[PDB]
Amino acid sequence: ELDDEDFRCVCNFSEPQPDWSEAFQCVSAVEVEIHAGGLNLEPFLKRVDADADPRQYADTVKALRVRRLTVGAAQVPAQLLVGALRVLAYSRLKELTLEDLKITGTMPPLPLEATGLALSSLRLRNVSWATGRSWLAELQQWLKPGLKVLSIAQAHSPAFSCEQVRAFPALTSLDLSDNPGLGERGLMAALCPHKFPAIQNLALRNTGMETPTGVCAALAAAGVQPHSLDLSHNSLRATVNPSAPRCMWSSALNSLNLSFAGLEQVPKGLPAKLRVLDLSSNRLNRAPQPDELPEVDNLTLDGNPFLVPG
Repeated sequence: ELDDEDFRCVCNFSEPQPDWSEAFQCVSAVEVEIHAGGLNLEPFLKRVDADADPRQYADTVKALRVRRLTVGAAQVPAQLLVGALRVLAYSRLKELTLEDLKITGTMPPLPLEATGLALSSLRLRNVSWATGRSWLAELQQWLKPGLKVLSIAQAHSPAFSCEQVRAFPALTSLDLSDNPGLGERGLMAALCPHKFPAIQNLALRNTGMETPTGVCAALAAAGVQPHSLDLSHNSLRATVNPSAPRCMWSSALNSLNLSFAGLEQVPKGLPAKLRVLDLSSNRLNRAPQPDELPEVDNLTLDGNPFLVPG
């Protein structure tokens, strides 16, 4: 129905003919989600097809403290989803989240200038599109340049056309977690070069990769200098497998996470400088030799087979 305790919403639906009208209960709330449970929004056409600024559907959102939006079950044609994006451009919204959708149709070109919105931390999970090879680039046309955080999880044909993608001036973080099929090569063809110029925190979790050395080379090969870096869910190994004449580790690279993995012994290509190094829940063997350890700063360790006896 619509349960909220003075700080959220849900609008958990499922019925064969959703009476969305109750939605207005959780208006002007900061956090808000709109479930739908395997819905087909293809007969739902109205209203948004005379969408922008009238004398009725425009100033109602001149200031509507809804900063965090989630829309996680429906199936939206692109002809309208963009509509929802456009109206909100007026409003005060920052984080947008699509989850388990399926965009159909084909996305329309934009008339005037940047009618888009100042999205802050746009996230994506299991969302499928139309012109699959190019969905971000097309979607960018309705986002304001100011973007801080990108999380992209799940897909079908992971790739995107990193060639008409524009700017990303300040994409601070970047999360490509939960894509068990990205890989070190898929990675280089993920973060387009001379694009994503400024990347601080950087999550690359369960993307099904192996050794760090490849990642060291791949980021240098690409064109990024990360700060934090998360790998907390891969099948990691330990070798000198080609190549590493001197793995050009990104100097100012900092906080590294290697928790929860098939980590056998500590690998190679570990820069001697960090800030924080997490590593719990591993399958390790005693020694902290310089042959198997860079100078830490502070290592949180709560799992591991060191805290084993019992």
